[PDB]
Amino acid sequence: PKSTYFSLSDEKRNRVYDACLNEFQTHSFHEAKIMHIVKALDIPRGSFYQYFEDLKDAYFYVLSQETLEIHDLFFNLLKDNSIEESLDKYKYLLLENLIDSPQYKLYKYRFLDWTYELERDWKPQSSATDNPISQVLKSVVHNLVYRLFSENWTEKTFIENYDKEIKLVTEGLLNYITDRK
Amino acid sequence: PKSTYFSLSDEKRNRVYDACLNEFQTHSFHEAKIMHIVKALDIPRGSFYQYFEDLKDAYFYVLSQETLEIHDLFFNLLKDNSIEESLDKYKYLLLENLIDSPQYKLYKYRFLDWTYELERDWKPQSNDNPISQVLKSVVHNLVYRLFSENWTEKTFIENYDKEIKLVTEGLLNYITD
Repeated sequence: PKSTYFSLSDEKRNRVYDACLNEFQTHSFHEAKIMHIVKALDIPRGSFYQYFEDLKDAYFYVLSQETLEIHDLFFNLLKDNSIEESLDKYKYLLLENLIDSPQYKLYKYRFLDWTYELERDWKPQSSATDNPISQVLKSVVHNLVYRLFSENWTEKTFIENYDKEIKLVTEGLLNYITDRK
Repeated sequence: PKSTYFSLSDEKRNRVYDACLNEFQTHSFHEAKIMHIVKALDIPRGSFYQYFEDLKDAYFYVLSQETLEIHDLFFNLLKDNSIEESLDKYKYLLLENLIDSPQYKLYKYRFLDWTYELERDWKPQSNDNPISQVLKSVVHNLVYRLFSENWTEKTFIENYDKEIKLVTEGLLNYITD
């Protein structure tokens, strides 16, 4: 946001923030409109810009205030756990953060409706942080999660698929094939 | 499209199709505006709707005529090759069809700017066990980076080599050497 959002009442500022948060719970970035946020607050459109550069600013701020990087979970897990242990724990961490939490809808949009522009501009702060390992992991997990949201999966069909595919990655395609013959 | 588009004389129909095509070579489906295509044909806006149900109709039509499903290429390799043979040739096939191609920009948009609405409604002219899922994820990501980071053929080939090798050897094997 701008300095002009930050020096607001710890009461007044929450009115506008929460106002945004609702739109973003109801719309993907593309579906979301400055109009809705602004009419919700009952304040002229131009006043929106006293706080944000554009809708994207508020989007990324809300996102940064309500959501974490899925893979940060796994990296932190890696401290006290080996790779495999971390992998088997990660699935549950994913379910806890993605499904049962107030940020469900946020994430649903974060994963089903995410374009190049968003991808390109989104950056988060990092106390523990392009190598092939994390590329493969991220792809397979993000795909699984994509299917969790796009197919309204139950925790058990998620854990089932997750188990299969992650097992494949860790044991490797060659193993997985000669195991089943 | 609509019947009204197919019963169009060759010259005409080709004019329309090319206007569309040209729009989609320049714009993501979200950027593509039905108005641009219509202005470039010098026809009013509601004429588009003689030929298409919406922009999406035209989009999908152009994709079905100009592009392929990259994973179809791979399966096709499998029918006559072993799994790792297939994997190794795949990268080259991928390059051939995605890059040295007139449809390059089309693909670029297909990978950089897809939406759930798009993915849901998209039905091409061709199962999902874990193999094809994992392979598909890893590869689409590789290709995403190929397009978004303007990778050389060699850069793609390098990253692909590494990551597919991880997948076939498997994580644990890969990291212990």
